Amino acid sequence: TQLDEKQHIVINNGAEPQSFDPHKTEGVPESNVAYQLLEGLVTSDSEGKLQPGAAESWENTPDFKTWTFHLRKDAKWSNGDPVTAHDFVFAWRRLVDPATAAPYASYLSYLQVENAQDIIDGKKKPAELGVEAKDDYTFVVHATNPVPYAVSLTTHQSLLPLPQKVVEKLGDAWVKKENYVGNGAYKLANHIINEKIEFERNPLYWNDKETVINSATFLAIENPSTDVARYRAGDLDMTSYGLPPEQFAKLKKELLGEVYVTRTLGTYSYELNNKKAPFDNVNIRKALNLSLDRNVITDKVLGQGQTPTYVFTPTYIEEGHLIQQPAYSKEPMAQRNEEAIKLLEEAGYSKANPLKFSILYNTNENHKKVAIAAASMWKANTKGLIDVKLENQEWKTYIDSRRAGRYDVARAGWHADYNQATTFGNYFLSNSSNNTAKYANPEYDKAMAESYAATDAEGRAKAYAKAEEILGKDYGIVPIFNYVNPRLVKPYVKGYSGKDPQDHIYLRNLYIIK
Repeated sequence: TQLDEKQHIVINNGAEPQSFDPHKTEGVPESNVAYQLLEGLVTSDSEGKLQPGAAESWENTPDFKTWTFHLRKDAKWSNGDPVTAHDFVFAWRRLVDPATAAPYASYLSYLQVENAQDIIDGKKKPAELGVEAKDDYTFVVHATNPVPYAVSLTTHQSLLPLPQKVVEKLGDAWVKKENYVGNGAYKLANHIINEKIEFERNPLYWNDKETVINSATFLAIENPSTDVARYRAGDLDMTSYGLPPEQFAKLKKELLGEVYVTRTLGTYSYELNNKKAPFDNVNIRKALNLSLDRNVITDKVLGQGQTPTYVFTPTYIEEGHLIQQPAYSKEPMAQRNEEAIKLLEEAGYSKANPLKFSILYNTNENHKKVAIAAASMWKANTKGLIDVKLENQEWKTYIDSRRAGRYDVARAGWHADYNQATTFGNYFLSNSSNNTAKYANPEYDKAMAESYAATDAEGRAKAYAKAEEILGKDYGIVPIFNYVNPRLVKPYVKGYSGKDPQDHIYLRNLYIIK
């Protein structure tokens, strides 16, 4: 109706990102940046519905095994280089190349691309990956099993293209702000570590004509109450997706029309280090699960719409409907707690010699609050048999610690990469690059492997239900809740729906009104 003349926006991105290289990262802060600077084959509107990206058209064979993408013949990188199918081949090869050490190396195995797993395992060379430039503007993906959800998988940050000629010339130094070249709607204007990232329009973006926001700042505010205070002072326009539980009822009523709450495809858990004593003991992992009351966390600590869960996959995801919550979750807490105490005593713990460990979490007052509640319930519910310390680390360090296995128990959130159960299922494959729990059950792997041959939704859904049952019986992690994403958004910011199940923010989807 009435567009503002300025079109500037300030968004809390919540943390300093590990990297602006989409092959070196696996987190939300990092994808939020990468999604402004780069664009894959296909992208999303404000509600997460798929629309053309670098590919203007695409099709599949009826067996869902061959996917052909038609790239834009005149599209250019921000430096004027042509965007071609060779950039996609280059990037996707780099993702699976063991030498890249990519956290999301396994993603192309999830897409069942021919030879992706063998390349990840070092059995074949990256050039053997089953993707090709049939010509400069025709990118073809060959899958070994049917992947009817292939198009949605292509929207992930790990499958963004890279400027081959730049990256080959400059190596990993391509990522420096002076050198960064991309094909998204924006480019880096400035980066001050722990303070701000500044974006400006990429005028060579194929769809720059439809981009409205001229400039934006991403802040790196870790604590939700700091986020909210800055918002109230008018110094930022959209919070990150955490709000203080103590302010929440007040904010809803006082700032009516500004509090969004997106129901998202996400699970909050404590991940147990399955290879580090004593979490290699299933009996101890079971005790931890029995004695944690999820309702305390969702109803009393947070209370924002988060729902209790005892499984990893959100059961409301596409093809997740057959997954069952485990039986113990229907037992009284008193029965659960007695079982837990017996398991811990059987494992040699006492009030005098309690089970001692640290909860690792990324600095964030909401995570601290949940960790305090967890440590408090574990101690009290086991009559002193568990004694928990808290360890906060900066986001980057926290991610590094989880990946290096330098942890006992770690706060962990997984948000869907695509709206289908396997984005969760695939995480716990023994060979998954995403599996920082070091969970490994050949029967789990077989259940998921059998899913990928299935030709029907019911057949897939049944296999996923079996996988969750195996992971559940192994007590591999401690699932706690399914996310909502509470955010404050100024009334002058439009294009944020509150209905995107992955709650992406593309600057090119926003606009400021007067």
